[PDB]
Amino acid sequence: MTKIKIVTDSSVTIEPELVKQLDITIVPLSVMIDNVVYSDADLKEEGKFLQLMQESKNLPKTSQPPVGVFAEIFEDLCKDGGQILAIHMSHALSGTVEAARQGASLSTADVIVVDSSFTDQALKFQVVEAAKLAQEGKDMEAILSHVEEVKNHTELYIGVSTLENLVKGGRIGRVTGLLSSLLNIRVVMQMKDHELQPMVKGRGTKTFKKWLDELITSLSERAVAEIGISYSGSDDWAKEMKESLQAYVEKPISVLETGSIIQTHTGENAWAILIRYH
Ligand SMILES: CCCCCCCC/C=C\CCCCCCCC(=O)O
Ligand code: NA
Repeated sequence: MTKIKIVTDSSVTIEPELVKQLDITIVPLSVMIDNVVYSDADLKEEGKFLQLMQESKNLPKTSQPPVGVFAEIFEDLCKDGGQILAIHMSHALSGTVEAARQGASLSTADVIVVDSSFTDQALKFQVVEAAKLAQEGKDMEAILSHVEEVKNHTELYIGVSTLENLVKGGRIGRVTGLLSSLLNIRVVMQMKDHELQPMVKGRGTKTFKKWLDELITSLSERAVAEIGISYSGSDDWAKEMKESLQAYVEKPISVLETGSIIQTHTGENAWAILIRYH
């Protein structure tokens, strides 16, 4: 057969050892910082991108991987005679997945391309479950079906402390019915069917804590398989959320600094709660 090979993009937020252990291939996005282009692959060191974005003259600008890079990576991976499954961030956030579709079509490899409908650790849940099944030698049908199951049992919540990065990066366009006369405000959103749906907005310092208490109430009678927490800036608030959420899931919670691609659009002092239910 040769086992199926899993591909994703560098919007995935994941422990780096897990990438190697499950033979996942990560296609890097890039980001321009004061007119200098960096590969996302060189911005994974804790706090490194944060510090560049804090000091850069210009707001950074993110870029999807080229069609051609996807085609070239798919060609090298299929030399073993295997199929490829590429799982990518939402088409609503990035052209990445369309680039993978074009790349697949240009390559001679047998390549299936799936839109995760998410990013960050929610994309991680799909990718990791795909790679686990791949390495057990499951076929493409079985992998796709289980990955869909993971997706359909996943929720993504995000909190931002400013809207300026979302406005300047354009992804404010995917936020449905948010009215704010202020950019410097705290907002919690749910990413649902490729839209960012606002759940609450507030200037005050308890906006996130109050929202969290409502989340925890709702988790009373859910069976939770995994919780991941991601953050930009310092991890203080993320660690506090972990303390209250860990009681609700057996598996230890991964608390991870999000990547440069997401930090560019969220700004500092953002966070995410990624939940996969049984
Ligand atoms: C703080 C961690 C947040 C994790 C959840 C992110 C949810 C989606 C919201 C904002 C990020 C948007 C990222 C857009 C990247 C585009 C890349 C490109 O094609 O240039
Ligand atoms: Na092909």
